[PDB]
Amino acid sequence: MLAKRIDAALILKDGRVVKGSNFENLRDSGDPVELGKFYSEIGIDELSFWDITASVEKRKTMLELVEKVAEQIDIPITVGGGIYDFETASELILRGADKVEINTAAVENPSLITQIAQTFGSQAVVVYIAAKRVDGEFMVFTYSGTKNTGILLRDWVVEVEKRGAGEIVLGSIDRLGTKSGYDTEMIRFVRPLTTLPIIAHRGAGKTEHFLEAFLAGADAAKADSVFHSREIDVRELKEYLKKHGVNVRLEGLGSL
Amino acid sequence: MLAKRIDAALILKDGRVVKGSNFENLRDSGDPVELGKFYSEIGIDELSFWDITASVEKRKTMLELVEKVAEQIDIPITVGGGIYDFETASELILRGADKVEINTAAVENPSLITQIAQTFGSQAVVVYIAAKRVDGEFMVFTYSGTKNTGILLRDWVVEVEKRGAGEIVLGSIDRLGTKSGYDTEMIRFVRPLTTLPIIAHRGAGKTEHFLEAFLAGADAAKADSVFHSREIDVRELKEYLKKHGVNVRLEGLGSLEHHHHHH
Repeated sequence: MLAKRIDAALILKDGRVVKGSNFENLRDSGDPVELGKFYSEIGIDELSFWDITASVEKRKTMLELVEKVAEQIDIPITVGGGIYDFETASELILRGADKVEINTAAVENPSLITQIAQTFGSQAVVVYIAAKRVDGEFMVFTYSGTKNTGILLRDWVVEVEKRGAGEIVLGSIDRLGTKSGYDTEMIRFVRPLTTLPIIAHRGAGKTEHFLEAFLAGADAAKADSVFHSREIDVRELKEYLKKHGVNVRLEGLGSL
Repeated sequence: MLAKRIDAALILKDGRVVKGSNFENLRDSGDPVELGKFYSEIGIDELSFWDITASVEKRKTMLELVEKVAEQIDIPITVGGGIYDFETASELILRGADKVEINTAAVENPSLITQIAQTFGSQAVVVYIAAKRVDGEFMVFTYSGTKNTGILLRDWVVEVEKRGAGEIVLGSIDRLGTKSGYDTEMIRFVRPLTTLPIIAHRGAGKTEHFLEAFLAGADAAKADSVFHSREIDVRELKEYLKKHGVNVRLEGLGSLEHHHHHH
């Protein structure tokens, strides 16, 4: 695990990949597990399954989903999107999730971090932090990036490591749906504040953005639509990065 | 509307909490600084430090105490006692107090509310109203609730908001000493009479008493002996209230706890 990480996130509803995928080589462009296996074959280091299901069958779905996933995929799996207490987080990990991601419930009850960590280790705990520039300060947002909590990002980050979280995903609301690049200002702002691994998210549109994120000190880089749309090939992305001195794991590939 | 808040009040003499506390985890369970600090770390939302020292040989000493309290406590601080004029209140606010709590002075000079206010903004002004039933009438008492001032609560409540107070603590003398609940009849009588934060005091004896108070329209609930004695645990109180639909703050829970195992 000595390298920078390249993660692929998948947005799900009722067990389905939202807006699908541009991969016509597969059997099904909306099947989470098939897309997952595929990315794992070609170079993705970790996968994020982010459920926005809301139907009274949410729990059951994500649970059944993690059953098939751990069967067929061998790279670490993370799952998030409305996990609100230890019990829900526990049923997922026991089921096969290597890591559970929390955000809004963590912000409102930070003991939830410690609870999971106490049992499963910090390694099992991912905290997604969605932030936005507001009145000249970086501020924390909950409930799908809808609610301004009033909490400052530099304060939340320190509290997050103190409570025993294992890594932080830094999602810039200021980059939602943009293809101009990762929020490197934010990333460099957050780097001195914590010793945890920092996973960059939102803004990526071309291979150079990734090198930029890593220069700013990100330890990992998540993206979604730009992978599923085929705007950026993952192997090509890793080869580009390797060519320019970034430590990325190839030679676990050699699939050539 | 805001979250409902849980306040802890500490009574002090000569820099010590009168009757101490039952948290044996503390180095000195009678240290108001160590005790206030611990409370901020386990769930309490705001603190109150009430002095009943007599000799003002400790006025300068009380000032040195909110200094060290403000310095190390990261939640809102109310101070109260034998406070009788604008300079006694201002020095405390400037020493580090977030709010100052007045009673008998207020009634005897209502513009004292206004004086404190025109400088430090309304929010720094808490008016404690001690009321009880006289001939089937809510009446205001001063001098430690020992003097019937002749003033109706309903008239006093309203004037306190005109003068410019920041919030109101409603303390039922008809419940003093008892642990059979807040005076929820009294809270419901005052609710439509003002727009300020209403804080309930006197009577709390068990967790369901706090639910009751909030259903009455109180915005906060203050207590003392029942937390200090640990007859009610603050974490368990917050959790019960959340369980039954109350919007309370959970962010202070578990602050002192970690993900390791010390045997």
